[PDB]
Amino acid sequence: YRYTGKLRPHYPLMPTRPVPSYIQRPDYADHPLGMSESEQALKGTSQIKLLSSEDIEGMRLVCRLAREVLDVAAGMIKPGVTTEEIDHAVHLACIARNCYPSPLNYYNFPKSCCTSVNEVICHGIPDRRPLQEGDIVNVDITLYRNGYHGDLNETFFVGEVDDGARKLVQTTYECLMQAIDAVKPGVRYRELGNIIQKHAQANGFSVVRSYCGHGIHKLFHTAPNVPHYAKNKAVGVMKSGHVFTIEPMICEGGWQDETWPDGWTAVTRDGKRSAQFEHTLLVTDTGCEILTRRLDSARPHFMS
Ligand SMILES: CCCC(CCC)[C@H](N)P(=O)(O)O
Ligand SMILES: [Co+2]
Ligand SMILES: [Co+2]
Repeated sequence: YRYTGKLRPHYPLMPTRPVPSYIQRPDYADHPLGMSESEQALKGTSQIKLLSSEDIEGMRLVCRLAREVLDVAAGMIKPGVTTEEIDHAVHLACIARNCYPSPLNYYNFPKSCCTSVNEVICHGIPDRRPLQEGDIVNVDITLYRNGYHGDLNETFFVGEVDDGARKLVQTTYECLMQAIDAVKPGVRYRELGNIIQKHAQANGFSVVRSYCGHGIHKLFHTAPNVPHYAKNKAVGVMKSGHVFTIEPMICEGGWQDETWPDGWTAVTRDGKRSAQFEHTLLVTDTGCEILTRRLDSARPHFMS
């Protein structure tokens, strides 16, 4: 395998971290290939759940806890810390909140969160590499509590980064907030990609195509599929009570992606950097509630 960039995996990994049995587990947790029967049963559906009041409550809760966990990870980012060390802390932080780390054994993913450095677009596996000055690192958290998943990510700066890293991460965050700001009943899920690409392109960046935002609630990934690029053919119209993510991945170079032989780690084919931000959103009568919002600050961690 020819690596697209300078990054390499740093194995071996620490043995699988156990989750105490008193933590409620999603269905895939103990499937041998980490497949989710509830997802399998609904695969290919276009129908979007309308959440009940109790659902909304469970989504608010798990998304607030997920935010707390991301905030733990953010506080650890600095040169020298390994992504594996972040994942350990995250795993403990989930358990400490009576939650299961959704990524863990999701389709056999080996860790409890995704850590994506520089040219990793998404789904990077926490490993023994210490973060280096000038890196950008995204940590993507999902927790599972009482039958509900809550999903968010942020890109972070490791020490001083260069002007291109600043611009990439700022622009990515802007893309996200501009898409969120359009969300309300009656808007077509496909329009979000128009808004994202218009902003990325204005700033000299491309938009990943192979990964999309998604519905989330009792299932980790379900309807709707939400592409982040212009003129896509997503199906569906936003309605009050819909819950989904928007998670644009934006790149310095070209948009094309490939996967490492680990089956997960998605990288730019050109080996240039990519950044991402993600929130879980609930469509309300008037607009949208950002379930995974930071509560103790108006801003993401990279600004502050
Ligand atoms: C280990 C998996 C975790 C992953 C989804 C996997 C398909 C992310 N939270 P995503 O939905 O890409 O934001
Ligand atoms: Co995520
Ligand atoms: Co997601």
